[PDB]
Amino acid sequence: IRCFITPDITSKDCPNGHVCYTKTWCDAFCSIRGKRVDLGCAATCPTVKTGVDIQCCSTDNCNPFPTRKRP
Amino acid sequence: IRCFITPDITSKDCPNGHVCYTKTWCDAFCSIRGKRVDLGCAATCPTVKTGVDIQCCSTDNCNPFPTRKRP
Repeated sequence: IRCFITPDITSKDCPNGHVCYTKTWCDAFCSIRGKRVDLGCAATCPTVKTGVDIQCCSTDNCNPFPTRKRP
Repeated sequence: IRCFITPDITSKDCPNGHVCYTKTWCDAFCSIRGKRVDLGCAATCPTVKTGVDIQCCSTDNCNPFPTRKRP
């Protein structure tokens, strides 16, 4: 599967993963900027720590930057 | 944790779950309406079938209707 991977901006091939993921969380700047976001690919929908939020898909290239940083 | 649960519109208490989840997928009407969405609470971030997309959080009430139906 091909997912967008942070920090790169072009879609990467990931032969061993099955989902595309977006992870968003807030810093002191949440309101003025938006959520911080980390884009990747995984074998499985990854585990969240309290306060971080995750989005998982399994369509090629389905993890582009969210806008607000979740939506 | 308290999550929004479909079809109800008021936040429900879920003593045994740890995440709030949003699941979205498309039907023939995707473009004119938006994604179909199912809201719930879980012990863990649930497993996706190809083409369905999932969002998981662990803050009280963090799973309200998405708008577009993912964003």
